[PDB]
Amino acid sequence: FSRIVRDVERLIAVEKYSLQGVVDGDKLLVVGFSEGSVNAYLYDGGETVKLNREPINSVLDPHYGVGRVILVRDVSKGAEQHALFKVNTSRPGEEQRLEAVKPMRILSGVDTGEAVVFTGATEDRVALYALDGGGLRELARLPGFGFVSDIRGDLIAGLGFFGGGRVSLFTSNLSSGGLRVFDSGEGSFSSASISPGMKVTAGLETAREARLVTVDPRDGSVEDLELPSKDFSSYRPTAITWLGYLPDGRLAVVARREGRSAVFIDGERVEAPQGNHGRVVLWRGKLVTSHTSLSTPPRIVSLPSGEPLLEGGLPEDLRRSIAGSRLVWVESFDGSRVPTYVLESGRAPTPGPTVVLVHGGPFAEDSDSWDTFAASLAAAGFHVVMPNYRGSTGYGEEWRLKIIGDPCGGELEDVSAAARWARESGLASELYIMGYAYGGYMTLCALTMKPGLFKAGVAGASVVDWEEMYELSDAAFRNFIEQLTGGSREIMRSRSPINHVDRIKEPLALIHPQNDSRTPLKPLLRLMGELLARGKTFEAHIIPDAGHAINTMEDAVKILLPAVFFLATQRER
Amino acid sequence: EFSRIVRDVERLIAVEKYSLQGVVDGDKLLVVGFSEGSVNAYLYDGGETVKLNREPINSVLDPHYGVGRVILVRDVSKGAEQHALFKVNTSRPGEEQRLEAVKPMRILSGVDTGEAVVFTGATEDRVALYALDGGGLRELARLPGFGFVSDIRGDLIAGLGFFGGGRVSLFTSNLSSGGLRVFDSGEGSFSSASISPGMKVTAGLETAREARLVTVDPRDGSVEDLELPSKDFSSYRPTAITWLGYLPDGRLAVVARREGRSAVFIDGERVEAPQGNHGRVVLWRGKLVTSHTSLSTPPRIVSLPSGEPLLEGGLPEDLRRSIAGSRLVWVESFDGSRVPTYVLESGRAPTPGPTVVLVHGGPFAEDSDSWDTFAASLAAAGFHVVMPNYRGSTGYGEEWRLKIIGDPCGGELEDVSAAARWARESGLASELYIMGYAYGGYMTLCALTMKPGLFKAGVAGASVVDWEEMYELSDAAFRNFIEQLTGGSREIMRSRSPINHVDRIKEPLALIHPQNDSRTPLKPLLRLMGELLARGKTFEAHIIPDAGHAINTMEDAVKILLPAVFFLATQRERR
Repeated sequence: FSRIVRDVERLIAVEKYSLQGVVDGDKLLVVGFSEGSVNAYLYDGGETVKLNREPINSVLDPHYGVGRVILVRDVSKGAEQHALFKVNTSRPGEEQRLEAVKPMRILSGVDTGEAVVFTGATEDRVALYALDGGGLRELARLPGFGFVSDIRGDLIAGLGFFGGGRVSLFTSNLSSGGLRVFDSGEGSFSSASISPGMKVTAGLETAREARLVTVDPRDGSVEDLELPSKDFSSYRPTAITWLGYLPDGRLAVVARREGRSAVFIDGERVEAPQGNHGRVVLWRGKLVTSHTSLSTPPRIVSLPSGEPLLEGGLPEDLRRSIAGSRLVWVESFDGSRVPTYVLESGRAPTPGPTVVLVHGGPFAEDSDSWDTFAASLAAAGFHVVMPNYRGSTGYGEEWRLKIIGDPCGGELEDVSAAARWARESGLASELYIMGYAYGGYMTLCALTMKPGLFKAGVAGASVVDWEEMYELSDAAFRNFIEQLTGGSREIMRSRSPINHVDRIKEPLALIHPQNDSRTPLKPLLRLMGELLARGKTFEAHIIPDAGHAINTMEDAVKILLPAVFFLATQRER
Repeated sequence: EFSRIVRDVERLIAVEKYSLQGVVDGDKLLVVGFSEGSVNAYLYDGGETVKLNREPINSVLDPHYGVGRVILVRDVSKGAEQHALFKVNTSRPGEEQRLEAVKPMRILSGVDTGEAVVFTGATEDRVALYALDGGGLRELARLPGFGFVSDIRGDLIAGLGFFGGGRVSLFTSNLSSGGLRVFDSGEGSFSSASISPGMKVTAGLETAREARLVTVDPRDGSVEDLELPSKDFSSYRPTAITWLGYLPDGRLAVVARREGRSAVFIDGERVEAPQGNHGRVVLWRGKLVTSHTSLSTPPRIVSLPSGEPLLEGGLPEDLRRSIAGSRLVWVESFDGSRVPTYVLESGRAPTPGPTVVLVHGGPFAEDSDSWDTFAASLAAAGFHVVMPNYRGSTGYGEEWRLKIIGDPCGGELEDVSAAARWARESGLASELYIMGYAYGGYMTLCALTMKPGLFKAGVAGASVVDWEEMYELSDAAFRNFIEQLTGGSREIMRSRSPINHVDRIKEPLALIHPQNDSRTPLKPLLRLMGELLARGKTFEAHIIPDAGHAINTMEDAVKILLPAVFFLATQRERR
């Protein structure tokens, strides 16, 4: 119990870095989980220079060598009403609030140096904004979640979750605003970047593969892009993580298959460390990207050598607690094969205690990437099983869109099949389910719809009721709920665990930040009322002055520690 | 270094603790002990203990001397305190037989004579006195409220009853025919009872001033002062009487206290005992034996007069050193009253330093020279601890105790607030917190609603939230107890409930609650959370599974205490 705490504390404390871009001539801009919280840093050598004062949540994407940085900070104690703060790179530590932009949920943004363009959600709308020297302007209204991808001159390109689970491309004008929307009949756009020729290069994920295409925003036309080298085409990428034009004109692309990515410059393979990679930037003539894996916390590395510029050195004893890792393909209820990542604990027997750690989203994936949750479970003596249920990214448009109109249906059958495989393959002596957000939704759905499958369940920041959640949701989240549920109230009611509490038979632990604005605490209080009234065994932990997105190490401990305690308790007994 | 906090709390909780219950199986001590992770019943005969029970229990019934069995009381409702009784033959330890004739109810007390199991129990509809012998179960009498079997000699059953206005009556009944006679004092309340050889009832009588021994005839209701051969007891001038009882050789053992410290007396004569507080006294192989505790000493069984231990859970030395000292101080309250207040200085804090006013529950209880796991763990975590005997407290006379009646969230709160003011002005306290369990948790909520700005933050465990809703969910015993404390008026039940004043809260609050608590139920607490949320208040909450008001595993104790200490350490890091 005391050893558990120090392992959790040390795993959360280890330093983690995302690469954001290039600023102040030729210094890398990094977001860093270091020294207590997410902070923004500069790197040119060399030691790090803290730009921000109090903890932040992210930064807007800078154009190359711009001379300032836009911090995004929650000013609502976790409810994700963000304000924007500008920091001049010459005077690090001094912040100026952008008063023209009122508190809203900031979803993304790019800073061109003259203009701050971003997307934001309020109660009454989702919209695309521009803030320049002549004030703030609303450029266009969006149907739902929308993300600024790139700006070149007056052209703004982006990605829109505007209907049916599909991702559109959208453009606008920096000066006159407006909105054009381009929808593919084959699938969904994953990334975007404006070429020198003012077309929009974009990753197009279709049924069971992916490729590069070129969209003309002037007449909506689209054609396949062929690159100088044939390494990208011959890689057979099933998904595209990110793309972007370097300042020297070359197209950097990161693509993946089976939970592992690969870098490509003008179509040609560039050798990077095994795992997954983030955006790519040009720094002092050399290539630089982020790297992570199941055995490697996020870091900044050079390519092609793979030498680290900013690595949080994980301790060796914590490294040894992960005995191994495999990708396996679990047969589900309908013959589909569910790609599933597996960690064996070195501190567990085989067979042994096993947790099916269900990812959120649901448009996300378990990949060869660092997972603090999974890591701490392995240290605590649990094998970890992580199924990419249908709805997951990274295995094609067909697999991803299968969840639409069918929450608590096909995807739950995949999670259940992963649990059955862990038993039958010989890895699992007992089985638990654990998850955060949509993962926590899956915990609740497993315990109500599939009683007896798991021994116990952990449900964090969970979806409880589609109906009441929609009532408390802003414009962005109302729309996203419509898409996933197909818009029918029959689905919203029947697929909500709050309506099936009488069926629960196994211990349940609930963990929830009090000011969560995505999955709100209110319906969870009602769930507790139901569990109490129906004599069900449950545990609950509500975290103060915190929301869905953790940005301190104190808050991370508060949402992860009770979960590991709870599962170690159930194992003892 | 929250990992160090965990292993201090774990180790403090883990230290074995023992209450003395009686003598059985000829001449073997029967002990209840927090041990091996749970509350269990044991035998002791000079060597290793012998576990009688299988799964964890909550208590045992008082055995007559040398009886050849033991009656375990076990919650069979995952903490809601619907108990069933299990009999264990002392020859075959580990084999239990359920007493099916007694349906699940809240078991409040009981004595086993060997032929008959007599007990008090509360159900939804009533509180009553029962007898279970070889010819089945009988209801002997119905009680107005909480009632406790004190002693049985032959056909006579004597006991104590909280039957009206905060006062404690004496009641009798007959084992064979039942019935009920009730005797009330015009001077005060009876605290303990035992039937003499002469079939009268010897009883402690706590008045406004001193406490003293009296002799009640149950046949005509008459009273008189009991004079003893030795006058150490009279000259001790006790302000309260903890326990009394006749030993098998006829001598009257009495434990009496003043200013939070007790003393043993055999036939009026002082018998030396370790400094602190003592439980019941028994005669074991010709020698005297009682329980002992103190602020530096977890409950243990010791011999007298030497004070040598038969069953001590050794409190580690490093944990001992974490308590730098202790005082009794007298805090001036809002009306000139003096509030006797126990104080622990932490060796791991500065002076002035972070300080927690740890408010006891009951409210008919007291902070005394006695082991307190909460207070101890706070000191280890680097907080000074201040523990005020607010009005309503036991141990300082009937007048002080009855002042709370009809006035919850009133005078008593002013005492707790005065203790906080004293910790500041005296120089002990750089910052102030409030923490409490049950009525203590009620006081946390009342301090943060009615006295915003006094404390920096508050911890509220198993707390009273709403007198009105609690009454609706309460069984017969608790409905009556609520009527007594609030004077029965609906205006007091509403106005003195913190749920009606949530808009006034400004400081961080941590709520901790066992889910199946049947004394202070979870339901109104869920509503409290609904109010805190809707009014934008900062709060934290921890609900514990398959647990109730009375903790009986070490896992459950950790879940109820660990989040509190973490929370206060977090607020201290906040400066």
